[PDB]
Amino acid sequence: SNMLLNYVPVYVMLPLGVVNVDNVFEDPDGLKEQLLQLRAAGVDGVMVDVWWGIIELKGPKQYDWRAYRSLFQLVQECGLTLQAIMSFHQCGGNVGDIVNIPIPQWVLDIGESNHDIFYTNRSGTRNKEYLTVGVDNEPIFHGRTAIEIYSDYMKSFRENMSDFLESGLIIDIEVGLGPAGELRYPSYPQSQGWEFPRIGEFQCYDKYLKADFKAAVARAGHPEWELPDDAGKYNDVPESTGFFKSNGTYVTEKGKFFLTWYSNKLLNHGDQILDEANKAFLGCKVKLAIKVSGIHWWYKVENHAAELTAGYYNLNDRDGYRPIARMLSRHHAILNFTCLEMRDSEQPSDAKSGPQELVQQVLSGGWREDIRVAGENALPRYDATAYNQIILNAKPQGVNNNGPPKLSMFGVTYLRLSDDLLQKSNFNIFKKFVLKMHADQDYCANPQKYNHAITPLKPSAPKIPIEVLLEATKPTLPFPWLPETDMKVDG
Ligand SMILES: OC[C@H]1O[C@@H]2O[C@H]3[C@H](O)[C@@H](O)[C@@H](O[C@H]4[C@H](O)[C@@H](O)[C@@H](O[C@H]5[C@H](O)[C@@H](O)[C@@H](O[C@H]6[C@H](O)[C@@H](O)[C@@H](O[C@H]7[C@H](O)[C@@H](O)[C@@H](O[C@H]1[C@H](O)[C@H]2O)O[C@@H]7CO)O[C@@H]6CO)O[C@@H]5CO)O[C@@H]4CO)O[C@@H]3CO
Repeated sequence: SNMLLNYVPVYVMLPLGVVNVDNVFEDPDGLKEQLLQLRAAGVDGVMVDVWWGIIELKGPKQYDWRAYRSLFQLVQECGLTLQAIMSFHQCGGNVGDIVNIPIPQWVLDIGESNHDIFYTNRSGTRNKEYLTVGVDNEPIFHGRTAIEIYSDYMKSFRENMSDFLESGLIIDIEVGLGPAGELRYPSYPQSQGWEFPRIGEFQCYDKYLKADFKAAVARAGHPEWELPDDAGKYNDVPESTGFFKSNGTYVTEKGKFFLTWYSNKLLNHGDQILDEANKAFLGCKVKLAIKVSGIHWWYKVENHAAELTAGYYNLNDRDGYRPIARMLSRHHAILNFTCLEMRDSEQPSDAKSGPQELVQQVLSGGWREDIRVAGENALPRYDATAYNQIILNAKPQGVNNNGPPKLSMFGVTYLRLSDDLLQKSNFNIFKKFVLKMHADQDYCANPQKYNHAITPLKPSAPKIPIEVLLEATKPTLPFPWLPETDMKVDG
């Protein structure tokens, strides 16, 4: 017993591009001042993208870890821990983007002659942010499969960073699984014109995923079934489409077959690469983590359109998040849910948005499957009402004065370190959010004091067959949330 058993750690994402496209850590001195500000405020650690496109730029297995070694060196000197993201995706690239980091140019050159390695919508547009799950086991990248590329990157990371791993700097390894490092399809690409609150588009039209679907429907006894031709366009509203309207194609046997195939592609993608990540970090004192997106728009209508096009097959009578938490339990991994601050009342009504009940459904699913749940805010916020919503989600039933809370999140990573955060009046409110996350205790350098000790990563438990995974689609009632935190930052 102790209020310290109530402590939930706070981490801060580092600036995008802190080491740049040229693999140079540009300004150790500037980062250093900022990192020391963060250490004085009581922040437990930081999070950084380890961009595949910077490190394996020159060619297959041509890795240069030097600028990231210097960055981890400086973080360790500032007394902070680190969450490392194995970022196999593109950063930025659209209008007025601050940073643009693509994937390896050598992979991009293969895609010049085989455009089907990228995610593709019905119109034939290639999204180059991430390699389609269709080429995961295709040996077409100079003799390697895309999962062997990801596996090798993680093994080289473990060998060349083993002194930071052995010294306990790195708290967890987040492994990037899609666009923006999240396990999902690129269904809402800003770059292709999408604008909130639109339903997005299915991204299964590359030749590998289409050839896969057609063989599957032929085996289910319906060889004549096709991919959606009536789901509309990025910016539609669902009732405007044949697929998502009342009694439309999604409710059909053909539509339910497609939606089960499409969302299952992500579960097996997630499970095979995390199989690799557990081999690469076996024995290290690190926890594995993945990022799931919070797609709250259209959550309040029956068709949950934006979630379905993203690959999350979540309906009111079908839980599409607790199969992901179940799959994560054999790898002993954490579910990092990337949206934690929004309130429904902040949403335009015509978006039919349910941020607060999407969170209660995803975190209750994880704690029910007995995994650890972490999260991030989705958009930069500096105000107390955002911060008080993060703290309510961090500990849904308040502080337990008498022991550990029944329910608590494993960590929260705040989106971005910026000069704005550090502005004097903003930083004084961030300091109080850190205090309340810590349940009013000072920062605690030793995690074991607050029951966060990290053990050497055990080997993955056995494969869970997809029929036992999909049993977790049975809808359950969420655990109860307090209406408001008992540890307010105070407006
Ligand atoms: O590069 C863009 C953006 O990318 C990443 O954000 C994700 C986000 O994490 C996802 O959840 C999703 O976001 C949805 C929201 O969930 C949804 O509510 C809606 O958001 C509206 C906001 O609610 C509304 O306030 C307003 O947003 C403002 C915003 O408050 C401003 O701060 C400013 O936003 C910029 C950010 O400040 C900047 O960091 C960057 O954001 C990244 C983000 O860091 C990253 O996590 O760019 C944005 C855009 O300029 O301006 C906006 C208004 O322009 O309006 C939005 C709707 O326009 O919609 C978003 C998606 O639009 O998806 C994003 C994108 O992948």
